[PDB]
Amino acid sequence: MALYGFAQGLIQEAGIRIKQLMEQNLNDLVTNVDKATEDFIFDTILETYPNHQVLGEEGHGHDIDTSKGTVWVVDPIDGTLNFVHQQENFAISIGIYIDGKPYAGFVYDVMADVLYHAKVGEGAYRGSQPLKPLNDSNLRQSIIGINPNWLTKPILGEIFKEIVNDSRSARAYGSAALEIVSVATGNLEAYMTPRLQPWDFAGGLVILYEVNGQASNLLGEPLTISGPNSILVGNRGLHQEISNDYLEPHHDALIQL
Amino acid sequence: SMALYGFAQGLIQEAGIRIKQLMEQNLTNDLVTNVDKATEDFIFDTILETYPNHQVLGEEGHGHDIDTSKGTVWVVDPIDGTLNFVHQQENFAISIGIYIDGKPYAGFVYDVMADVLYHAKVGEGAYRGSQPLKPLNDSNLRQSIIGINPNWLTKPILGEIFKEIVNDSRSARAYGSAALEIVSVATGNLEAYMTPRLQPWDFAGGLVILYEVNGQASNLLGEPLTISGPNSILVGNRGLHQEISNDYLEPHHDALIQLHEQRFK
Amino acid sequence: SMALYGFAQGLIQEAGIRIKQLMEQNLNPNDLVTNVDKATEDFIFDTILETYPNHQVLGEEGHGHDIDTSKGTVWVVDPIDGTLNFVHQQENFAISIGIYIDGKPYAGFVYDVMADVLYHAKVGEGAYRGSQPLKPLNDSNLRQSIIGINPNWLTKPILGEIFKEIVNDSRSARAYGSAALEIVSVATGNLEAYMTPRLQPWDFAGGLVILYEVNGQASNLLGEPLTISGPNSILVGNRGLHQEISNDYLEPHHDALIQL
Amino acid sequence: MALYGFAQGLIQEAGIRIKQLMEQNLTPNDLVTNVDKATEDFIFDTILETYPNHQVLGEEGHGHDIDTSKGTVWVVDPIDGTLNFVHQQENFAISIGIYIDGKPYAGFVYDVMADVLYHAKVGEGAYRGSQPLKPLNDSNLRQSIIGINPNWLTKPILGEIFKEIVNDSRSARAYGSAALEIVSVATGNLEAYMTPRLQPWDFAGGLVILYEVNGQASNLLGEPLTISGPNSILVGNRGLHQEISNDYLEPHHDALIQLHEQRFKR
Repeated sequence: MALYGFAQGLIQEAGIRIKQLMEQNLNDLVTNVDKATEDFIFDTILETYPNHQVLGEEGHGHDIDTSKGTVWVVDPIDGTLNFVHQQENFAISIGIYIDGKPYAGFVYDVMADVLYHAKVGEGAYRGSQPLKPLNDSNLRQSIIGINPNWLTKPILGEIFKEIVNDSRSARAYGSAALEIVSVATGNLEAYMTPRLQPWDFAGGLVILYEVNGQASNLLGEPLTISGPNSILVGNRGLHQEISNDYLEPHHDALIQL
Repeated sequence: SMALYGFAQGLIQEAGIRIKQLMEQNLTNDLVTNVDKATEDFIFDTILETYPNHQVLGEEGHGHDIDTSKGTVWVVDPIDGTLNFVHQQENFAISIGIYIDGKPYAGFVYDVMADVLYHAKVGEGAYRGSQPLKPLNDSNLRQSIIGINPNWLTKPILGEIFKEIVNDSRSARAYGSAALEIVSVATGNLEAYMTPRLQPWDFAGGLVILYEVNGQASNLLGEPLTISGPNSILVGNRGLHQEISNDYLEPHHDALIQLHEQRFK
Repeated sequence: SMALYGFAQGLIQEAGIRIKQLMEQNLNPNDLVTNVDKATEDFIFDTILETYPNHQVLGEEGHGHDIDTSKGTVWVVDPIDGTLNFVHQQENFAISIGIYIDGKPYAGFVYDVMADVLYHAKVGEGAYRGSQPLKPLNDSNLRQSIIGINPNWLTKPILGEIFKEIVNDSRSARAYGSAALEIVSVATGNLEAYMTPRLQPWDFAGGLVILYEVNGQASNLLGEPLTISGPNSILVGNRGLHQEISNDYLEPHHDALIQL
Repeated sequence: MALYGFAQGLIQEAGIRIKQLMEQNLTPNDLVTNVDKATEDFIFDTILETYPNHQVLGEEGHGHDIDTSKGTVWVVDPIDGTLNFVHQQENFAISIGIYIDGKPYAGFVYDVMADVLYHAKVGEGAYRGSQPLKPLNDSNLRQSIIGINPNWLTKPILGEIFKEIVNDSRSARAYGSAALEIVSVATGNLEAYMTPRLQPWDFAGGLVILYEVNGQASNLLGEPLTISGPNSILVGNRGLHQEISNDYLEPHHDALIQLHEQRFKR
């Protein structure tokens, strides 16, 4: 219980620190702020909990057997390009796991000052408001998040062609944690990418699970924090439609990758 | 001088509250149809009253066959981004452009849920609320972020042209309200935005805002946008605009013209 | 029907941008405010008159001092309510506009120029802070109420004694230097009441409509209705404490008060 | 400068916790009460956890009995403006002043709902967010706007003294957060501010800021304000501070001494 309180406090403080850094005005910046903020999160975690492991975008973590003890998986800036170009629409993602099992997840939209957070088996929240469980949708009646940049790619362009076609429309926001959360809130019916690192899904994942969401990789396998993977989330009915209807006919090509 | 601009400004704002009343009421997707219709009727009726001499070109079936070149013309989309409205209950905008004698005069795009109004008058600056907007600077495609629905890279002939540009861009986004995507360029939030098909009521408001920040608009053939009919759209900071149109679009002028004639009539 | 309401809303926002434009271009503090005030009224007045040449304008700066205010559409405007604030703080001042049709309230607007916040309502249609509806007021006891009243009124012959009780008794007091915003403070629930012995139509006309929409109550200090006929005293609050201040704090000074 | 940033970060984090607690309640003088306790406890615990040899003097009872001239002392008010918090849900401020060996060092007051942080380190100027504040110019009382709660004008003897100066001034305002009001003097929004009673937690932050833009502060008897006790307050730009003190207050020295003793002895 104190763990959760400590982490929320941390992520908020991480927030203040990023906004402080964005002056500055009084591309090198993004990577500095990324390094500075991860050092801060990693340093604060060890200062109260030196038995915990931090798996970080900035090169903290390191073969960490992610199955043992308490593990923080953090991206102080999920949405690097948004940050450089829009100065907004990025998030700190933190997911906390214990004994290889998810415990809490936070994704915090720094500039909008919205924190999405969830504890396992206790519901998902936008600030103080509960998120409602997702309902099944039909793909044709569904909005999917997917970056236009993935359709340009050699193979893969072909494998996503159908799913973009039948879906109702498509969006792309450029921060994987927030898109994952967007599904949790029902603002997208599905989101997918061929490659994501665990620090960009660990937070989002736990939140989605609380609203009855559904996570896999493009081949239907479970997602774990042991490595990068492809992404297909969520909403039972429609995850089931995308995978195996549009996806298992490309089972072969996916596996080269 | 400012009377009409002032009037449009307050009208769109009121239209915003009413849309939110209608959403708030619903609990007490036929909803989107009804709210679209109710919003346009409100907007239409209110113009009719102060300005019986104007014409309304509307998304919802007002002004179907009118001559946009004659007199003053409000070109309105009560809900630009219907899909976002149904699914996300946000990220949609009332869009209004006003033209006189065929030429741009004033634009408004109102992000209803943010309560944020972007607006401009020709020659007079663009605005976010009452904050002036600030002119754009050139960006290179290679260091640019561009709005373009994924769907379009899926189409015959068009899809291939679009992915040279996507390939080459720094990355791509898509938000689902043309009018907001245009403002995003107006804003520096996006460096360019493209689509092969948009209606006048969807670029008319945003276009005036974009031009006031020294931005640039054209169809995919590089021809000026007018309200006389639907079109393709390229908007961006100047050149970047030049770059897309000139290295990526122009070498397919003939194919794109074919596409343009196959689409419009 | 919202046509005129819309026109007013846009106009007040536009008048606001012009105010800030005049302020930013100082590339004398009393001269600035006097210029801005004139130019600003002129600007509202011109714009009303070219869509509505039959409407009348009652302005702080001297438009319509000759008029019957109870005939047709009458706009009652103060381009800078809070002039001292404008000079001394460059903020906390409002454009106030109230519209009347045939002597009855129609729409009110107060626009806090520097905060970019516009309070507005049309009779029967609710009050709003931007796009946000204001909640209806609840009654409060005076002992638990914060009231707005300038300290200056306490220093004055006859006046000091008549307000003494009301300030001793209420929970605490505030003063902001703009009657139109203070009336809006009562409508938003930031103050429970506000009072002043003297004020012009252009300063309460906007606020009054906003406040009437949240079910507040306005009179002069003698409990008489408030018109745009001319200057009057003001007491505004939620119903209950307006009833409390009027009845057992203000009526015992009925005599007196009546000057003038 | 590490202690300065630490304090800057902490005060802001404190604001997040207050807003968070406010937001929850939308799902009760008891609100202000719990929030006051919670925020001070957060502030206090965070200070001691990094600097255990420091001391905290606090509105909520931390450090009752403290030699404020010894070592590093934080003087904090989590909600300056409890009435405004209860009634307006805004116009309140966290106030932190930091002193080392009884000398001022740093002052923070943070308008939580406006997200505007007023700060100053000693000898480094005052700031509203990241904009520097200009030194104050002298003004006459006649061309001045002073801050003063209407309630003081009705107090036996004090009323008559204050009436003289309100009457004479251009006009009066009253905002109901002394910390914010002191800062209003620092930004030139009010030429002057006065009140017969304040606690150190409410002026300690303000004073540093005021001091950086050249204002001066004293109590109603012209004595200097320290953090060792509550006091009455007069702050303003130099000129009219001298004018109000020497012309309107001073001729009632004896009356004011009596009031001061009645209120603050022993």
